Formats: sequence, structure tokens, C-alpha cells
Amino acid sequence: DIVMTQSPDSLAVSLGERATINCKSSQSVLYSSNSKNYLAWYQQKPGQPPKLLIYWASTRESGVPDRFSGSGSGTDFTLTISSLQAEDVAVYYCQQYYSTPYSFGQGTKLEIKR
Amino acid sequence: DIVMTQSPDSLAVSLGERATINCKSSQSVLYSSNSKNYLAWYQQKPGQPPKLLIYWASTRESGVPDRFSGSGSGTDFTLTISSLQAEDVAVYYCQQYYSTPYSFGQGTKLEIKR
Repeated sequence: DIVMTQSPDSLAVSLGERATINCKSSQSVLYSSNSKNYLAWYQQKPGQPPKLLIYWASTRESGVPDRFSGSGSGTDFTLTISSLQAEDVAVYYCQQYYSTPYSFGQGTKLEIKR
Repeated sequence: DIVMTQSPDSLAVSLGERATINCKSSQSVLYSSNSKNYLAWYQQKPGQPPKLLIYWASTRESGVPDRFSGSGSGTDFTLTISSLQAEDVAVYYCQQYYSTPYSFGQGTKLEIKR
């Protein structure tokens, strides 16, 4: 079964600073008939549900700021926030939707370094 | 886009009592070539990631207690906990994985009625 490991666990950064989050799948999530990577990134704020940010590794969802870009192929993926804004403080999850269980990574906490 | 509405929002029940959670998709999530319902149920505890419980509406994941069963077809689904145990207190999400965004329901909080 495909399992995900994110790095780092927690990340405190300055306002407007650049933030990156890695996601490693234990196995490739690239579909060969397809050439799409079955990798999605979720943003989760306190007391609300997980919201899709990006699917297919790099396609941004409608209404998601320009400042969020995904990238990667195979087993290695990255989420970049080009400028961390106060509305960006949340927990981010990578999840493979390649095969059951469609596992979430353990999440990365992003807070404003005070 | 397929959107999900769960009922109820919050539910406090006695220990060992039966609990049920409804999930209504705005559109059918039943695949016609397939006859599977692209409906999954997630259990989320505080400060951890969402864990798959059931996929295809009724198939339980390996290692998930007998006390969790899913049911439904089309637009109407239910999660039943046959006897609520102390390790069952969490937030439950239905999510359609039929088309983008693969939306989560707003979640249902299940606590022990004290």
C-alpha cells in the first residue's frame, strides 16, 4: 500500500516569507496509462474540513491563490507557498489517491514565526 | 461539482449506544461502468490525519472494527457505529472521490454524552 512521509512536521516562518513542504510516496503514484500523478494537497484549518488545493500534483483548484504551486513526479513532491499570508496558516496534507487506503501524509503545521 | 451535506453536525450519545451519520451528495456518485459508489468515510481525531474507514460506500478498511458499517447508493449514504466505544469519539467525514474537487462533507462531531 502506498504510504506518505512529509517533511517537515511543523514550520514557523515570517510573514511574506517563502515556505515549502515535501511529500515522498513509498511508491510511485504516477499513472502510466495516464501520465498524471495521483497526488493532491489539502489545507486544513481548525475546526473545518480539508479543502483540495491541488490535484494531479500541480493543477491548482479554482479559487486557490496564485501563491500556491505544486510540483513533483513519481515519489517526490513539493508544495510551495511563495509568500506566507495570515490566511495561509493551517495544516497541509499530501494524499495519494492512487490505491486504497488513499493515505494522508502526517501533515505539516505552518504557523507564523513570532 | 459534487457537494456533500452531512447530518447531524454534532452528536453526543451514550457509551455502547448506536450512532448513525447521514451523507447526501448533491449529485450521484455511482459509477455506471463500475456500479461502485465513489464514497468514502473518514474518521479524524484531534491533531492527527484523516484515516480511511470505508471506501466504495460499504467496504471496510483492513483493521477497522466490525462495529463500523457503511451503506447507501446514489446520493444517500449512512455510517452506523453499532456500539459507540471510547476509541470512536472523533469527527467523521464523508467525501465523494467521483470528480474534482473531491469534496469532504462538513463533518460530524461524535462525543460521549455526559
